[PDB]
Formats: sequence, structure tokens, C-alpha cells
Amino acid sequence: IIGGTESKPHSRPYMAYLEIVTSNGPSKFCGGFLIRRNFVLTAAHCAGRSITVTLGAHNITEEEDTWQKLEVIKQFRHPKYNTSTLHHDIMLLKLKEKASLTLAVGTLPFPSQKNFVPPGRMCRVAGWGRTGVLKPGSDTLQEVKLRLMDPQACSHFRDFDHNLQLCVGNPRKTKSAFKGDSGGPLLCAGVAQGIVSYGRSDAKPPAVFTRISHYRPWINQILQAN
Ligand SMILES: Cc1c([C@@H](C2=C(O)[C@@H](Cc3ccccc3)OC2=O)c2ccccc2)[nH]c2ccc(F)cc12
Ligand SMILES: [Cl-]
Ligand SMILES: [Cl-]
Ligand SMILES: [Cl-]
Ligand SMILES: [Zn+2]
Repeated sequence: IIGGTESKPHSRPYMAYLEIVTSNGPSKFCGGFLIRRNFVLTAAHCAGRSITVTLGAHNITEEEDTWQKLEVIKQFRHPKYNTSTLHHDIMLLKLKEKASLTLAVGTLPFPSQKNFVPPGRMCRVAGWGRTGVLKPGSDTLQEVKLRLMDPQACSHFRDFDHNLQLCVGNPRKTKSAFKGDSGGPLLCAGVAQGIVSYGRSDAKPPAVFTRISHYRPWINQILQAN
């Protein structure tokens, strides 16, 4: 998160810190969010050979009793996910066991309503990602308030599509999600409307988020079948 503030510790108890293992390079990092006691929603490009989920974190370098380090049994990448266009950058992680509910760990279930969110309002995104182009990921959970933009603001992302994705972050500000934040939720009025997907390598906003409303049927399908 660039240009944000440190979150109040444990104030976003659904936040998940993902460490992504691959057979041929070191760990990579993403965010995600707990939507059922045994399911974390994140981005498909965060898939790997294996993934560890840490719930209950604030400062990820300091182990504490609120931590729940949970095994992932299976990754459910969207079946139409495209590694070239980044369309359908959404994935569900099934946890081996159900998380414990604590003050610091809880789910963020969707409301029944799945209305299309138009441009204009302010939303918030949180993550442990990089706080600048030349900076490491934040030790502490950070968050930032970002403007939902008209889709034309993301036209330069030639594979952006308004029906599938939200365009997030006024280009007049430095505020943005960035590397390490992928998979985290964008909340608008306390409801998860987006998932951090991708943006420019130089962190200039806007960035592209998966539009959750479009994927509600698929999410429901996976959750009912597993
Ligand atoms: C440039 C960018 C990214 C890319 C990225 C990650 O997600 C992490 C972990 C990782 C690394 C390598 C491979 C997979 C994951 O390191 C990265 O370099 C990325 C990689 C791949 C696809 C799509 C985006 N995420 C963003 C989020 C918001 C934003 F404004 C810009 C970006
Ligand atoms: Cl802010
Ligand atoms: Cl570009
Ligand atoms: Cl919020
Ligand atoms: Zn704590």
C-alpha cells in the first residue's frame, strides 16, 4: 500500500497474509480475505505449489497469540483465468481446517445484494505490500482510501474491462495498492466489492481490481460444492 496509513491492529479481522511457494524461486506474497471459516478469497495470479495463510496478523514479523497459521488444502483458481490478459484473476483457497473465531479473526461474508458498483465513491483497501516502488513490503498492515474511477481512467490497461473489473485510484494522487497487495479486498461502505489484481510497475494509479459482483455465482458454486 502506497500513501496509506497503518491499520488499527486487528481492525480488519478477515485479512489474510499469504506466502506463496513455488518450486524454483523464493516465497512471493499476497493478501486475501476470509469469507468462510475455511475459505480465503484472493487473486488467481497468487497461485503456487503451496500457500500458507496467516490470519490474525498486524505486524507480520512479530508472532503473537492472535496468529493462526493455517494450511491450505486446495486452490480453486477461476477456470477462465488468463495469464496474458489477467481476466478472471480470482481464486478461492480452501483451508484444511476451519479458522477459530476470535476478536482478531473473523469472516467477511457477502451480503445477498450483488449490485453493480458504479464509479465515483471512495473505498478502502488494506495490505502488507510494498509502500513504494523501491521499498519492501510493510511489516504492518496498511490501508488507504481510494477513489472508484470511471472505466476510461483505466483504458491504458488494454485488457481492462469495465464489466469484469473496477478501476481504482485517482491518478492525481500517489495513493494505491501495489505489489504484495494482490488478492486483498476493496471495501466500499464495509462491503467487499473488489480484489486487488494488477497495475503499473511504477505504481502510478489507477490500478485494476477484480469486480466481485461478476463472480458471485462462481464463488457460490465453489463454496456449495466444497
Ligand atoms: C505489478 C503488480 C503486481 C505483480 C506482483 C505481485 O502480485 C507480487 C507477487 C507475485 C509476483 C510474481 C508473480 C505472482 C505474484 O509481486 C509482483 O510483482 C503482479 C504479478 C503477476 C500478475 C499480476 C500482478 N501486483 C500488483 C498489485 C497492484 C498494483 F498496482 C500493481 C501490481
Ligand atoms: Cl488514506
Ligand atoms: Cl500502461
Ligand atoms: Cl473499510
Ligand atoms: Zn496483536
